[PDB]
Amino acid sequence: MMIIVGVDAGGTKTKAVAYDCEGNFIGEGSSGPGNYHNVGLTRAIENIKEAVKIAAKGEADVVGMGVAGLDSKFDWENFTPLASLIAPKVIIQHDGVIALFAETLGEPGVVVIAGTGSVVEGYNGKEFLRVGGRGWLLSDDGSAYWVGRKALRKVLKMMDGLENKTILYNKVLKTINVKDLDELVMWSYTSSCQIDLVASIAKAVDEAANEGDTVAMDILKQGAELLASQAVYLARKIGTNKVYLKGGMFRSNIYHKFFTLYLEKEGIISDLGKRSPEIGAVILAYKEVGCDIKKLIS
Amino acid sequence: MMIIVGVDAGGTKTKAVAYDCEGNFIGEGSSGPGNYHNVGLTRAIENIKEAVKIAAKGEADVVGMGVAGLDSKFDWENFTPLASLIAPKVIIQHDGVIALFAETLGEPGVVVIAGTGSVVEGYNGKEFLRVGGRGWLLSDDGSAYWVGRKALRKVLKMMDGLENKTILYNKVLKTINVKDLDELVMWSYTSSCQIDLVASIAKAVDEAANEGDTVAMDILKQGAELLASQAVYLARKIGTNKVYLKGGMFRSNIYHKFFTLYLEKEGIISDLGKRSPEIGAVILAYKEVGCDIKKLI
Repeated sequence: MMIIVGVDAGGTKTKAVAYDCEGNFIGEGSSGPGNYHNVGLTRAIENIKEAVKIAAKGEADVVGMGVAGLDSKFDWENFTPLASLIAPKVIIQHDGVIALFAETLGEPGVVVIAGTGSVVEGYNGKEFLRVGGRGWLLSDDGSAYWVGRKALRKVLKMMDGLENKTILYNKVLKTINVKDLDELVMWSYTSSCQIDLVASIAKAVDEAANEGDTVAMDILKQGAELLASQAVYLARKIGTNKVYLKGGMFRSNIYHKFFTLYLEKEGIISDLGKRSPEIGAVILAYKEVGCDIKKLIS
Repeated sequence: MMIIVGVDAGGTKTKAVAYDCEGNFIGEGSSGPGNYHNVGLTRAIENIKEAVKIAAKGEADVVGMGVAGLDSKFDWENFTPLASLIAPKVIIQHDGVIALFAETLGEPGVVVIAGTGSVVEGYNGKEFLRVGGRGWLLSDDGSAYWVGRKALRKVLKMMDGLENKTILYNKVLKTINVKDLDELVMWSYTSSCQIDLVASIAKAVDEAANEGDTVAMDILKQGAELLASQAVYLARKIGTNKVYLKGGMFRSNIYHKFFTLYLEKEGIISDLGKRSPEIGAVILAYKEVGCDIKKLI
């Protein structure tokens, strides 16, 4: 029969699941990073191919993939030519797109992915739209990185005696294992361009906030609202009244509270969703070749 | 006689000027970066020694130096022991301190230096104090870097259609030579951690603001007030109602205005830099060895 594979090619690993056109599970596979910025073009393609081959237990007829790192036309031009060789029919979209389809089942909608970085992805039935998601320096409002940076800067001002030291102070220092300004500065010398390290601090902000720290609550509230404003914008342009929320930042009770409060004041319904990105990739493929999504889901 | 040399050991170059103890100019000299984070410890020391030797036309008796890069006790422990070999008597301070002494002549005071980075340096007659100045990620409010980053982020939102494009849009793109979102993202792949490059965008914000772009004006306002608040804090802490302003950001008319309007509301008067940091280093030395600053300035 026809072998359809859905792939979620991320920055850390690549996951693939295979199904026929009648909704029957065939298999699953995994490989290294699918983000070519992390392992290079050839290796990324190689990992995606491996994952696909393992899940399909051989060659695949159709492959739908959600890829991380295609944030500029130049990226697509570099990636598409090779990725298209993986199977006779290949549908390629942003990793955020398959996360959306996993919930909308291929229908119009908007999804917010707030983790280390942040982005708002949408589909209007004709094309895919995006706001944000262009990196830590230029964008990523309300992401773990954004929150971590805000915390670091507040901590510095506390050390300078410009603001009172709150619970956040100790939480941040413990998180990166530094005991004072001298060590914080030393830390900046080798950690300033390390995205993951800065983002790891969002965890300390969440803890401080749960313990009642006004400074930490403010960072979460402000970050959530900055990104939520962008989610409302895309929902309005797409013409939808609901948005899906995904990513580690939503695991923060306070961040989720303020994010949803902003959406509700605008009359927007939110939903954490309930499916995996790879399944969204299978749905992406189903829509392309015409297989019945109802046989796949429920 | 006694040959006293003042040194400004910076991130791009080291400048030195030599004088005797009677205020008489002897000579000047320059060399590579004095910031060891940029060229390594040994090369930094050699460059400082080279500038000193050229300026002094040989060995110097006393050397006062303002060094960039000593932003943690760890930096001082690494630098001090070697810099002390440059001359029989060596006085070492932050690059910001000699910039301060160049204006206060060794007396108490506060100076704001807003260039690629930002910092507020102070002296109360005994201790040297500082707020900010700890790097682009952790601090440097209202610096050219800080301003450039805000500009970049505003431009991205304009490209996303979240807000209308203003004069700032084209100004920023022209500065970093990008024509659209696709090229801006590609630019970020290799330039996100190039501090000087991001800082160069501050000029675009200044031009946009002068041309009536209120989005650009607001960026300058926010940056200037964030740093001005720190200047007020240190001035109040030290006990002075006057602050000196130095650095490229003050070349921006609107940034300077928001800055001074803020200081004025807080009862603080300000003066733009008047002397070079190297002369401030000579002053630092003079204070140490007892040479009359009156004969120098």
